[PDB]
Amino acid sequence: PRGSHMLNVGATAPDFTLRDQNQQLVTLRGYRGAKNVLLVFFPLAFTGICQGELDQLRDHLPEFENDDSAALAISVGPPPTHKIWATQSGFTFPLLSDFWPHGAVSQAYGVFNEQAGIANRGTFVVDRSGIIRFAEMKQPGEVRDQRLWTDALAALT
Repeated sequence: PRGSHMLNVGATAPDFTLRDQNQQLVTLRGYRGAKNVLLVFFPLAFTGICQGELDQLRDHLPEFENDDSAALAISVGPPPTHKIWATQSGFTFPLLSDFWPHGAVSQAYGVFNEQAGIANRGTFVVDRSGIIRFAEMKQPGEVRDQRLWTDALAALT
């Protein structure tokens, strides 16, 4: 529980179990020993810079979801909201609901905007040991770079 003091590289990634857009439970620990995990926090479905960011993820998804890697997008929306958006947008990767308690996982990663009640645009790569290996927060206005995500992942083996 850290508001917006982003966790740093070398920290243990906080565990979570959240519902995806099809109401399945996704748990970060379940990847430990098996894949590196890209976590893409985003503020609000249907609006903002994050439509373009998630569209880049989509447009390069086989590079992020494979035998070595998984990608999970996280926001405060509940599953029905993420289902509709994912269907319209062509998103087939998990969108997870940090919905109730509201923003709890975003807060644990230090990427929550307490004033607005939404996640900031933070991104992490978690290795097979559960350790944060890459961390960023983008300041209002600048869009994240999906090429940098793939490069971070490629370095992890």
